[PDB]
Amino acid sequence: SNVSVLQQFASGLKRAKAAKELQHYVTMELRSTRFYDQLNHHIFELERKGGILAIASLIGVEGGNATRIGRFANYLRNLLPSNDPVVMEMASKAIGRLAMAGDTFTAEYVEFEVKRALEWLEGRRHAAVLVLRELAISVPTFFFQQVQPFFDNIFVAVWDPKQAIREGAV
Repeated sequence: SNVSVLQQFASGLKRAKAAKELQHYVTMELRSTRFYDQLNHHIFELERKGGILAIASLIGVEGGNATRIGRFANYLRNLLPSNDPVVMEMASKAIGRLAMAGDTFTAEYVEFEVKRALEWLEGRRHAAVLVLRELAISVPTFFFQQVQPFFDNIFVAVWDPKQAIREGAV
């Protein structure tokens, strides 16, 4: 059980990734937890696409209410610190999908992310706009708590000397 999952995670991390995620989601729903968490943490720490895909595939299938949300919050902030390549940008989508599950700590995570994104707002301002957009798309209600600070931060980031930074802010 755990041996197959560990082998599949490594192969997907390094259509192979899509096939592994689909098989893992079906196997997890049909059916241990500690082995999956350790394998996911190693993949996320190391690679980047496989770890986020495995977490996203496991999200909404295992049924984590608060325990899984808290663990993913620490990993979400790790990828937010650095604006990695376009392949690793899927981490924000996985975080947004998890935050849209409707958990008790989802509102707290959204509020914390919004405050963190305001400070970040070009490896910081551009990534914050994409992160804020992902949070806003998943939770439009939570994105209206502080819209005035976001508008002021977006205006300053839009004037930065870049090309794709303004596209994300717009």
